[PDB]
Amino acid sequence: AAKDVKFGNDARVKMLRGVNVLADAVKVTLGPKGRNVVLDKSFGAPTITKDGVSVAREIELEDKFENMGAQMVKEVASKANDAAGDGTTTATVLAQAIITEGLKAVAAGMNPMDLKRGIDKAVTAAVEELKALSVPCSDSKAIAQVGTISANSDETVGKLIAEAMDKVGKEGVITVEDGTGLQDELDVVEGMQFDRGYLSPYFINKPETGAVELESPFILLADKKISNIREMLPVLEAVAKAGKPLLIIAEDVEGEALATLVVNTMRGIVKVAAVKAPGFGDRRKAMLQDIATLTGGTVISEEIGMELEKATLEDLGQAKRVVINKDTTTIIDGVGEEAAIQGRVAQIRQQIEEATSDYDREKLQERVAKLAGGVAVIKVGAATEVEMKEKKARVEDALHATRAAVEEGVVAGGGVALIRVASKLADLRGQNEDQNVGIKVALRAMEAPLRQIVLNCGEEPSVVANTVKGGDGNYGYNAATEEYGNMIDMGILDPTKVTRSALQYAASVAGLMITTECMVTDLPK
Amino acid sequence: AAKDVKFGNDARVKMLRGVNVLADAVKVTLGPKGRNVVLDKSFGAPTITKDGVSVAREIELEDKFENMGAQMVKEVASKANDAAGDGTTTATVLAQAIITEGLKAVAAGMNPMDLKRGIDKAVTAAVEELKALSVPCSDSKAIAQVGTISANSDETVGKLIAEAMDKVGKEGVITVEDGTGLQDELDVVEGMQFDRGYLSPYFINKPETGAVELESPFILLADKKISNIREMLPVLEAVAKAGKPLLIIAEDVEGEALATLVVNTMRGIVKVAAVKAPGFGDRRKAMLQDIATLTGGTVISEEIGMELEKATLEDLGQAKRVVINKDTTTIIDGVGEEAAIQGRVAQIRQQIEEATSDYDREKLQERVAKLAGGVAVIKVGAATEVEMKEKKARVEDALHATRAAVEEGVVAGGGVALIRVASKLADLRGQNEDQNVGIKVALRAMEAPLRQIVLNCGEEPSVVANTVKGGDGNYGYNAATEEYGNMIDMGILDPTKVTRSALQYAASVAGLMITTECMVTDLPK
Amino acid sequence: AAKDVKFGNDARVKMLRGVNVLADAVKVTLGPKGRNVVLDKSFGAPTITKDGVSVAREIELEDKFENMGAQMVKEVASKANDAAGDGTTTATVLAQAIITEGLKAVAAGMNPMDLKRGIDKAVTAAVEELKALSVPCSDSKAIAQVGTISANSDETVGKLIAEAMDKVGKEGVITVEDGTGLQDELDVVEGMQFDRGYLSPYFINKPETGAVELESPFILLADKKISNIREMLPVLEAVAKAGKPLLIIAEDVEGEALATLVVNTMRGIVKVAAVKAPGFGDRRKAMLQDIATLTGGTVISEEIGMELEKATLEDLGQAKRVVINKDTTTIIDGVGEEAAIQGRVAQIRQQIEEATSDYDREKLQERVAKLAGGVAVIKVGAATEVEMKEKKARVEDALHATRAAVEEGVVAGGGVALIRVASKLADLRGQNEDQNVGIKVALRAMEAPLRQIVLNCGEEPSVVANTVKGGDGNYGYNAATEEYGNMIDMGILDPTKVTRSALQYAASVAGLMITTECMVTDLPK
Ligand SMILES: Nc1ncnc2c1ncn2[C@@H]1O[C@H](COP(=O)(O)OP(=O)(O)OP(O)(O)=S)[C@@H](O)[C@H]1O
Ligand SMILES: Nc1ncnc2c1ncn2[C@@H]1O[C@H](COP(=O)(O)OP(=O)(O)OP(O)(O)=S)[C@@H](O)[C@H]1O
Ligand SMILES: Nc1ncnc2c1ncn2[C@@H]1O[C@H](COP(=O)(O)OP(=O)(O)OP(O)(O)=S)[C@@H](O)[C@H]1O
Repeated sequence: AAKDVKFGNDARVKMLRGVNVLADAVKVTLGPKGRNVVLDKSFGAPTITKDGVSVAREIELEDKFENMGAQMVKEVASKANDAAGDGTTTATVLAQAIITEGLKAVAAGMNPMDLKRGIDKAVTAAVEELKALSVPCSDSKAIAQVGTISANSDETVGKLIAEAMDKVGKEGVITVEDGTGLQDELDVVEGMQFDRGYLSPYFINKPETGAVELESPFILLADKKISNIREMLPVLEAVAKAGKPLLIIAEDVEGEALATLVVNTMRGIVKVAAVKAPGFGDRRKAMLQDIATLTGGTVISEEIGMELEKATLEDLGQAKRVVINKDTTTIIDGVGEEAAIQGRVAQIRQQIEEATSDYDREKLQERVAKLAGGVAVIKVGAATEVEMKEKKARVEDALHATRAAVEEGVVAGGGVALIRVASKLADLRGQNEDQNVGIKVALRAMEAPLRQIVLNCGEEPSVVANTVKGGDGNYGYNAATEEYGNMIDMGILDPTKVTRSALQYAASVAGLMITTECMVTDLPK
Repeated sequence: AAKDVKFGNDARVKMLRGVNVLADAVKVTLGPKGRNVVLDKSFGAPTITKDGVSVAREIELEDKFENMGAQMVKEVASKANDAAGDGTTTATVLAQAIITEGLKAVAAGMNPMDLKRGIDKAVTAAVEELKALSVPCSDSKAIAQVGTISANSDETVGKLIAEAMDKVGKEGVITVEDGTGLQDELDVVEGMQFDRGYLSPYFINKPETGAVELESPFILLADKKISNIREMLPVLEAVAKAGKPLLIIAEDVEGEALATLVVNTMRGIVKVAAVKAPGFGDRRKAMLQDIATLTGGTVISEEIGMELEKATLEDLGQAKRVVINKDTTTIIDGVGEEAAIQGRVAQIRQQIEEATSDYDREKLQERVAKLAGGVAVIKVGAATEVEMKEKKARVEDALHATRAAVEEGVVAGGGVALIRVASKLADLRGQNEDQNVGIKVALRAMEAPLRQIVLNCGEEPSVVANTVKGGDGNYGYNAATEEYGNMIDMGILDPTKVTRSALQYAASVAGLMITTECMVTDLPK
Repeated sequence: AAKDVKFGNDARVKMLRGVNVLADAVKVTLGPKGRNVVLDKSFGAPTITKDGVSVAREIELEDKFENMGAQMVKEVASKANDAAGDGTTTATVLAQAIITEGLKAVAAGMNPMDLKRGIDKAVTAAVEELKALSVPCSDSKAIAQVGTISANSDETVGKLIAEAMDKVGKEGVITVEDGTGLQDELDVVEGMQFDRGYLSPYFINKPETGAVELESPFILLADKKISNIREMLPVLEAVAKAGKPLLIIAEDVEGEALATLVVNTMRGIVKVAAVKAPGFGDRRKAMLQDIATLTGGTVISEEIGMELEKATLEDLGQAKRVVINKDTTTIIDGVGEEAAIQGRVAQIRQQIEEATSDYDREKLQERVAKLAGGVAVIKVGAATEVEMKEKKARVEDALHATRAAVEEGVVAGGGVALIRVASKLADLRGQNEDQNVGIKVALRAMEAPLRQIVLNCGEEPSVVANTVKGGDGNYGYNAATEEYGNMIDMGILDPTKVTRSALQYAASVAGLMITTECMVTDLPK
């Protein structure tokens, strides 16, 4: 249809208004003293949250240009949430600060490209500075501490995650379930994990989590693109007879198959999920064979000559539980015999031994690692079901934070790590005046998180930020107790990975938005 | 015309809007880094001043309610300006802070009368605390220093005023005139000073100063009322023949009389000024006799039998120069023979000896003091007339500040005196929660001057105020150099009298405005 | 009346709009290729002018805020025109450039006071750099060259001015009149000159010139203020009987006195103009005695005992021509006997010999210099009266330019002197980022004159400016012939004084306007 275009400073001010609205709405809820925010609900009373993810999710503006600006910031913030699992509102606050200052400078008659270059130089120097400031978190004591502080200062969950990490490994697979008894339960069973996402969001049976849970499902092993709906009618009839859910791996699934599966899921006669095949090519087939060994299934491939129509329930694999993430998959206790698993592990081990290519050897090594280590199961334990759900959520977010800290490290939280990095990089200079201005914009924008936290606490942000900058090391402000002190000693810690990802993505979106003129959008109607 | 009434919270918000407009307008120009403000000139280019008095002079609003709120704040600020000769902007800033906080608290359902009581208690404690902090300025060194810093750091004027104060005395009289040569000149001649103001503003021959300078004027002495214009027609004919200015001292001037004098001055045929007689009763007659001795005139009184109609030029007194301040007068070098002057001084001295009442004795003592000390005169010396004017203005404001410091004392400037007083009174408590809230409002409003100065400098006012409060003694912020340090060492000083008067008057207007409801005003037409 | 106040960024943008309108209107006419600007005339055909002073004299905006911003820029530009006799639109262009860039930077959150400090540092460095670049113009050849260039490339006027300034002196006084003969003639006669201006603009009888010519007038020498009209009644009757315009030289003129004189001049019965007395004190009295010797008049002083009423026509002084410039006076061929003039010169010479004070000795030197050198008189010669007027104007403006060049020097014109100065100061830095940016704004604003000239020529301004910057010395762009080359070789030159004054005044107004917030003005009615 007809499209209204807007280029020049008016496009920038529209984008600024949109990001200002979104950033205010989501930054009000930053820190431990985060002020509540109320989201309208269609039916019933409104929900009340301090989680910035929900606030961002429920933001879109009436004006088209402001809405697109807000949507850009929202998308990059959600990307940051996906990368590290936390620091969404920190990313949005950093983005708002950098964009506000950068667009102000651009309106001040400066070159957008040089500003973006200066900001990029500043942020990469800041990233390597964070890596310098990073403190390793390999010891189980710090693992327990970070798990504790992530889960609202609960030592039991920190202990549980520490034991699970020791049991499986540093880079192992950890999952959380519900336990019958009041006592917490831990057990390690042969499982699976590969990074692939669901084909359509509609497969999510629990939207509040964004995943699926399929108790004792059949898993279908396919190496051929899903072309026609006629290929999986016999298996659909079989699973309808079984009255037990189903999951599908495939090289790809075409749009008509997506529509058919969505229709079947809303119908509810069969609950089926589908996910992209892992790996690529010959190794995709190798790990499909690994999954066949796990679940007792069989790979169905056109090259072999097998067809999906002639598939029996025995040919299908099974597990006792499967969970799909937005961009990951996990299978727990494939029914396949463990002796066959050991044989396959040995076979891939000799494949590693004969391997000469370094990267192929890396794929084989990670394959044997994921095929031997398996998965961990941490069944939460308490009395009532409401506390089952809340403690399960606490375990989930603590696990995310702890693994993020393990991957890269852990730095002084409360926004003090960025303050220290900015103070360290005070002497950085670019190739001209505009790059210098961009670098200074980045440096003064990295102080946004601490200032916003202090403002939420109600104290004067300028005074607290100046005092924190005056100090050195990890000396910082405690929002909870409103007392200064070494942040590590008082246990306020966040992963290096989350802060790095939030900073990098905020810088990326700010650079992208600074150098934008044209705004093509639908005519308001 | 009809009159509409607005009472309740709407009256308060209208008042707050008006005082906010006036306070912004005048406070932008506070301190050494005061931002310029440009004003209206109907004919010609606009004028620019950093002098807050000029800004407040030109502020009146469209809406009647806001206009009268601004007029009240302007009136009390000008009263402060008249009391101590400085601190108008400080007074307005304090008034705005106290009024804003007090009305915000009154909107919170607190009792206005208790808030006023708390503010009054806080300001009385503050005034006695200032008197505690006050440093004497008796030595001529501090006199020179304060004169120097008052006159844009000019040591010559400080030296001049130091010598003048040494010569004429601590509480003597000092005047400033234009000198002939480039060298500064000083002389002392028998004179006069009594506290009375002009009857109408229209007599001001130089509106930019507010005084009435008269070169070689004839002073006429009258003791009774000015009833009819027929009484001084021969006087007007004689002075017109003389072609020289005239001044009239009388018990009082009627409305018709001052109307005709204004008309004649507008005509320009006779340059006549009117001022009320000094003293009271038989003491008034005694000082009129003193003035007769000073100027060689003769007191005209109906009780004696003499009349104003039978006035001859010989009976008229004369002086070399007379200046009529808004609320003071000064006669310099009375033509009257000095022999009679010391005769009268001796006579009033023997009157002092026989005096029994302490009040009459004090009046006689001050009479002999003014009759013997006379008036010192300081003539400014330079090459050009523009520097004549500017240096004369510098000497005027410098001697105003110096006498203000001499009367009471001198405290650390830059708004740090009020900061220290507020920090000292942090433990002051009232009789009930509302009084305590009022006291805290006053104390937190005492930090307005320093905060505004820092904001004008462009720095973060919160950080600087916190740093200054953290320090003790006279540690403070230097606006000019933007460096901390002992204010007295860097010479930033202001009289205790000006700060005390500004604080007291701001508190008075704020209390009187907090407890107001009914805004009776004319309809907008 | 009620005055509305506007403060913050809205005040600045309104001022920017006003100065933009004025600057466009007046800068369109800059340079030899200045595009015509046709004003409006109430009666008759419109006037068409490329003269910046003429066009800028009329722009006043309908909106109050824009109007006063334009009035400020117009006032400072007219001050620049008064200082050096030229450089109006150059000053306005510089002011517009600095204002635009400075307010653009202030909108970028930067500290206005630091910006003003940086601009002031840049402009003072630029001024001393101009003084470094200055070339002396003492040789008569360059004097004739600059006179020729100023007067639309006329060699005769250059020859005349060079001859006259050789005859009288380098720092003499030169006047232009009309001559009967077609041949140009020059003669020097005893005269007088002192820097004082008319009391009322209404005294101007030829508004297009700004002064009043008096043919064979009487001059009334007075020492006191003219208190009453009755003092000047007998002399007014005498001069009315004489049927000749009168001059009044006196210590001061009152408001009533000048109102009466304006009324009398509008009546036309007496053509009287009044001017404030020169010098000060005893120096004033001495130079009035000199004037008495020059004109054969007599000093009237109350201290001596003489009065203005008892003034006879014999007591009056005489001359044969008098011109009252806006801030200068000049009388030609005082009737006073030359022997008395020589005696007075000798007397002041012995006063010089006995003088010990340096400044009084300088005053006596300048007194004898003006009393002995006299005045140069150059009467223009041609056929018709239209060319009388145009060549007289050419001689006047060429004389202004030549004397301005003589006072200070002469640098390469075409706006290239400012370009070279800016290129020389590229490494100048302030005390922080804000001052650096202010300095850069000042430097990049000094390329505005050349860019505007080139844009008026129709070429690409950036290309020509870059080419000129690439060159060194006086290499530049010739607007008239379109070709590059050494400026001094082509002869087009600008006095150092005019460029320095325009730059300084533009910087002063820009600093004064950058630090402005509040805009109090009459409510639009
Ligand atoms: N007691 C504390 N004092 C100061 N800062 C704290 C404290 N506890 C946590 N923080 C910091 O507050 C920030 C929390 O960021 P938020 O994004 O508001 O919450 P979150 O835990 O990151 O979950 P998200 O990102 O909103 S989904 C992190 O930078 C923490 O390091
Ligand atoms: N160098 C300085 N640093 C800090 N404060 C200063 C400095 N010089 C003066 N002050 C303070 O600033 C105030 C003087 O500025 P203003 O009060 O705005 O003007 P003023 O000279 O007092 O006359 P006004 O405008 O009629 S009040 C006083 O409170 C001084 O103590
Ligand atoms: N032939 C020329 N080529 C280039 N620049 C020239 C030339 N003649 C004069 N100029 C410049 O033009 C400016 C003078 O402005 P003009 O408006 O053209 O004339 P003007 O009225 O004498 O000067 P103004 O109005 O005070 S700026 C100066 O900067 C001169 O150096």
